[PDB]
Amino acid sequence: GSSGSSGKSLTLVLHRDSGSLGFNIIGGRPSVDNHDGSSSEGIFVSKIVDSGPAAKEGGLQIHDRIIEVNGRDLSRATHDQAVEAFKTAKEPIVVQVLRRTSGPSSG
Repeated sequence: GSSGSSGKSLTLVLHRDSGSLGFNIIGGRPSVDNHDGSSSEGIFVSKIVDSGPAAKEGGLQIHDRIIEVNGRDLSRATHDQAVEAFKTAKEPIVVQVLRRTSGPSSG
């Protein structure tokens, strides 16, 4: 068989309190430099509104890489897309993040 590789994937349901998922994302730079070094973009959480439905029931976690949102892949998407995704996203919004092992270091 073949299923998995590293890290773990969790699901989180996000909602919209009012044009505010209740958090912020980072990544996606408007620079398409020739392929050589750092390439591809990523969507991560740098902020999270407590009072927001993202921190409330959302389940999100500051410094978390979004894998999918409402079924929309944003792993290689940009803030623009991510934003739009979460914007055009409907509740409940099924989001997935990639979190390392449950217990990092220290057996």
